Amino acid sequence: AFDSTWKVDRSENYDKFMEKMGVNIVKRKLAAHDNLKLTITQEGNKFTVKESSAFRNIEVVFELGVTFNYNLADGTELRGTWSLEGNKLIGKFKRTDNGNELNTVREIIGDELVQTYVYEGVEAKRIFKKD
Ligand SMILES: CN(C)c1cccc2c(S(=O)(=O)NCCCCCCCCCCC(=O)O)cccc12
Ligand SMILES: [Mg+2]
Repeated sequence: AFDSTWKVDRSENYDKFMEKMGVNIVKRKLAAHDNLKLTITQEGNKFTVKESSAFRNIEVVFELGVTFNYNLADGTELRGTWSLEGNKLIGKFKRTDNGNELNTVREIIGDELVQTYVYEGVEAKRIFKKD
């Protein structure tokens, strides 16, 4: 369902989201153009996600509901879990620097992967299409 290669198509309020997350105006400008590709593979509860962008090419492996660490592109550490809630992946992370929650949701709406992000009151969306 999520299992596919997804290339970002458009985003909503992502600049304010990034600015709230502490991203400087130079990397925000770049990020508007990051060309984020997610390649998601699922086996039962074990997921592999290859994130490719104009910043980096990494692979993140996680299990549903097993807390893991993930470094953002500026080296900010997140600690948290992904879960399945009905049809959605639910991400509950905290930054380990200030403990503030970064909550996120992946859902398929039609043929788009829609990822919502919420951080300190600011909500953004990134929408992906199949490659
Ligand atoms: C290169 N630099 C400096 C950056 C560019 C653009 C955005 C950046 C964000 S951000 O917070 O605004 N956007 C990224 C948020 C990702 C949060 C998702 C957490 C879920 C972990 C994903 C693991 C997986 O793929 O399953 C944070 C830190 C650095 C950023
Ligand atoms: Mg992401």
